[PDB]
Amino acid sequence: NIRKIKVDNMKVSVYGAGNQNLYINKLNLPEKFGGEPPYGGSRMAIEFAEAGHDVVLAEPNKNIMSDDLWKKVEDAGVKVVSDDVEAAKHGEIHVLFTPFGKATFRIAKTIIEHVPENAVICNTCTVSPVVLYYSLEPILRTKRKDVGISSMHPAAVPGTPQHGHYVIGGKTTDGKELATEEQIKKAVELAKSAGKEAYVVPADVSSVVADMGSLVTAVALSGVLDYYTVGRKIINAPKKMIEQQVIMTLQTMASLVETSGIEGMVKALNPELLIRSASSMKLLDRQKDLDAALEILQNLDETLKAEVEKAEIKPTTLVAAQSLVKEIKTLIGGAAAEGAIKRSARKLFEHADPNSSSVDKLAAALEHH
Amino acid sequence: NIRKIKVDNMKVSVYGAGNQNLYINKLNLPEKFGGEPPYGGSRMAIEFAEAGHDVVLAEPNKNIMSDDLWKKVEDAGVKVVSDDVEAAKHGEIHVLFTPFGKATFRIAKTIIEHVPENAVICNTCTVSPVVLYYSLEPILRTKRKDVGISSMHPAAVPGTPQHGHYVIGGKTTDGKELATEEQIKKAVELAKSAGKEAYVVPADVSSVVADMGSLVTAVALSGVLDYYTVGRKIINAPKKMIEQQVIMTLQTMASLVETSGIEGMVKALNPELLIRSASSMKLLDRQKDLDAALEILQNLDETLKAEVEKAEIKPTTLVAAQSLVKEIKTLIGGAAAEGAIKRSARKLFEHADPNSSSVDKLAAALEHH
Ligand SMILES: [Cl-]
Ligand SMILES: [Cl-]
Ligand SMILES: [Mg+2]
Ligand SMILES: [Mg+2]
Ligand code: NA
Ligand code: NA
Repeated sequence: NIRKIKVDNMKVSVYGAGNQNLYINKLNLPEKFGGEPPYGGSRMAIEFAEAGHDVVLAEPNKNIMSDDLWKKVEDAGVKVVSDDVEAAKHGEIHVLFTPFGKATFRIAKTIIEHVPENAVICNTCTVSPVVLYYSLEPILRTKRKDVGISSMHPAAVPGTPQHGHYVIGGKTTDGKELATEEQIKKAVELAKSAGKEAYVVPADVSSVVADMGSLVTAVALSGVLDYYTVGRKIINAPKKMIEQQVIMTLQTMASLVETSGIEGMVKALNPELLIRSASSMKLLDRQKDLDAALEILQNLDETLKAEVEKAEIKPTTLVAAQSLVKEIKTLIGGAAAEGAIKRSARKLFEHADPNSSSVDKLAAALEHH
Repeated sequence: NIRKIKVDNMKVSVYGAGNQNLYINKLNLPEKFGGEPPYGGSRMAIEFAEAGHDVVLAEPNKNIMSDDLWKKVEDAGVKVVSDDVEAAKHGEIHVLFTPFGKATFRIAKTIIEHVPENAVICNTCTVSPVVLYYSLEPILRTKRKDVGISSMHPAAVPGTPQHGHYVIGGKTTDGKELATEEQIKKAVELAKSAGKEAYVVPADVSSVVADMGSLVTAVALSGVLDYYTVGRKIINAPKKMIEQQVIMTLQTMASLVETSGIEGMVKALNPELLIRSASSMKLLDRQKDLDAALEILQNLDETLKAEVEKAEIKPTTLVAAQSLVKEIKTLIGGAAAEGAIKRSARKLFEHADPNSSSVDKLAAALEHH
């Protein structure tokens, strides 16, 4: 353990101290969840320095944290810098605890130019590893073939008792390696050296189980498993029938949200009807997920009916996504198909809109002359 | 009400008496849910005859119900026949309480040839209205432009107290009319005349809220609404961010099931990790859906780990379906795009495999000579 850490002790660079006002004031984590500030990136840095690593924390904004919190960071042995280039030249592992949007991609492009050989660039919850890879792909493929992309996603707020793990993005479900095994193993080593359980998951799936949306994934998964058990044990429906129903429902809901938002999706799937319909699926003594859902739909039903009749169901073409991917790959086949897929994959995983806001364009024009 | 029924009293044809052994013995509905046999199609026929309509029930298999149950049907005033053609020539509304697979499409093709002018053909849970329309489309477009497609989906087992409603398929989310307003209004009239609440929903969505999969839809919907409320009230995340997370999660889960089944999907989305990750989303005093899900995942976790390591994550290309539909419509655009979409829509909604089983081909070859 300690003897092993000495052999594998490495240089680590964390980018982004974490928005402490968000953690302490808006979320009130010390009272709601536990622990003590700082939280986030600066906390990950403290934990890695506490584990014996040479940690550099790159934060350009000194006012994001009070001076007392900064001392906690400095007292841990973390070297704070304001220049990303200084931190890029340092680590062999770079954790992006950076803001949603342009900032994460801008910093990733700045560091890939100065990272040491075989370094790995790790995302957190503000970006998907797939989208991070797509943005650095031209450099990764030609200039830096040695650089790897993975995750060091806390899937929790570092500094809270809930943070006892890390999600590390591995080979994708489409069989694509964004990083070498050695680089992924080094990410696992870093995680475990800070007393955190290391979870290596397909990179494309990491966001789905690590981000705030994991709430929807957990709930929906329990519904799928409840239905799967009822379907096979009580209904004795064939597995392919149960699978067809699961895909049909989950895919319809995603696509309605995609075109018409949550409100429009609720307008298409009537909660009142769903309560009545799903009630004939109460076939077991304990279906706590179904009972909880029906009461939630029932309680929210009166309030929902108001805004949903204001909502609009925008044109939706409900299709089975993988089946449609397979068809374009045979109808079109090649590079044209690759582009249409990469763009649809990016639309699914992009956390922030890549295009500049109307104000940004107007502000730039105001300062033009 | 009664005076109104006399003006709108109409001829009704129900196809399929309902598998009584399933309802009474395998499901034991009299004791588990309530009511008295018969259930299903023959019950829908009784209720429609009880409402004053001239009902014909077409059932080729007399042994599907005991003689006492048949008397209940005959005593209601329902004319039982064994020839579908005799019932097709009768009603102006045809309800398909037929078996999963080939049988439903075969009967629908037999009746469209003899249905009276302006008749409407209604599906139940064994077929999707979209797939039913696709199978009769060449005849509907050329010979019978007057015929309409809709649903008379009980979204419950007729004969149980839970059956107090009907889902009637209306214009699709893609803005397509499978039936005229008058035909849909007649379906609503038939439903309401039997004391049932009429729910008109987009035809493509009807299965998602009416079928056994409504269990998954209800649960997942409560998870989405829980996350939506937490996201906006506690996290104060923008709506587009909440929407992105909802789509990303629901679409990933559907696609994993599509390529790798439930087991493979559970192998990709680690339940143990999800429990830990989703626990940092317990931001409100009451989140009964999340708490129920975490205990279900926790209880099922030990059992799942056994078969999931046996499971395989088959190649999956995660993309946002609607975004990918929009791209093929501009890259390809025309008829080629229509075909690829109609086929992907059919794969999503088809309840049974359209292709003949290996045994069927082998049996046919055995009786060839
Ligand atoms: Cl230098
Ligand atoms: Cl005749
Ligand atoms: Mg919305
Ligand atoms: Mg399976
Ligand atoms: Na930079
Ligand atoms: Na027939």
